[PDB]
Amino acid sequence: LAPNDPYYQAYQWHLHNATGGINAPSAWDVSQGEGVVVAVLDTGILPQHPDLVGNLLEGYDFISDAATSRRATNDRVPGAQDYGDWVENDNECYTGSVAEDSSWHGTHVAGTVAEQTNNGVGMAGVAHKAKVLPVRVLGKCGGYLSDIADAITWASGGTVAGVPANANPAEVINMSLGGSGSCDGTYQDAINGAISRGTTVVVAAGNETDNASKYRPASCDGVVTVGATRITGGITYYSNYGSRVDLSGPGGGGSVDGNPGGYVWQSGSDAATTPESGSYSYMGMGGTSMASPHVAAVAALVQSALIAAGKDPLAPAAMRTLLKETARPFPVSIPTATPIGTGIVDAKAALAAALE
Ligand SMILES: [Ca+2]
Repeated sequence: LAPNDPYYQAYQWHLHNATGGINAPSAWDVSQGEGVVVAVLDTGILPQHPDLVGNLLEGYDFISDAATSRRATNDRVPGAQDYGDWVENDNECYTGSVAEDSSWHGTHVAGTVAEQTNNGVGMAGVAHKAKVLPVRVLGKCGGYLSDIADAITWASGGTVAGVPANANPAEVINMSLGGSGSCDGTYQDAINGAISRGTTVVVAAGNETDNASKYRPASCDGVVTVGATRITGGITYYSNYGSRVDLSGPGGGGSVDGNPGGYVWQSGSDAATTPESGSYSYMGMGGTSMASPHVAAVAALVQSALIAAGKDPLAPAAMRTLLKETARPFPVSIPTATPIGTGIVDAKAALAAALE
């Protein structure tokens, strides 16, 4: 499928480039992810972005701190509106932190997952007939481990005190987020719960040019940890690495690869603070945060295709094994000491093997 989105051909090398892309055109001839729910645990969403409407569920906001959420109270609330994660001043988040504008990170990641495609508007997305369940866990200066753990439980169909039962349990969780520290009990138990309910958990390896074993949730057991490659098919300068990394997706190499080829392109906003300070746009961002949703959406294409053929969905372990075994070996040598998994996720090869 060669969709008609105006910016797809020029910008979206991560979808269609022969060395650095995920082989999406051919995969789309087989599945678009219809009938699957991918939970995006992230900064929230711009629910009325014109290139996302139609593919979103209401979701929920698990941030339990008014200063972080920019809401009126410390309560968790329905919906996942991103209020903006900007920070006005240096050193507000930690020593040497630098002031920055709102990211709309969650809207970009949700775009990779399920941006409306072949609709004559903006960009394409990978599992563009799936639905995104936006679960807001990150705001000003990031988020809280206990919030993120409860979001994992709820997203995957588990019960959380004080939140109404999730009517839309997710077959796939994407966590484009990370922090220092090896995986603890709280994270691990929530992840184990999600796995026990059949949910595949896909996480970003992290951007510290360091061993993924030292960060969470990258280092958790049972998850798919995703490194980042460039348009060239080689490791990015920032990607974490190590034996915990299962495979990679296109994260964008940054300035070395120029514009557009250094960045992943999706729905976003140019707003610097609140949503109202700017307007809907398409933004280029680089990171393992951009690689992870490519792999999460391929998981959604596979589950969709199985369901469509009256076959059983894969269990989480089988899903990880499949994504690894079908990854495209890297077209540039990866150094021995910085392994980033078996290859770049290959949407078509994953579908072909699942449907054999
Ligand atoms: Ca579009």
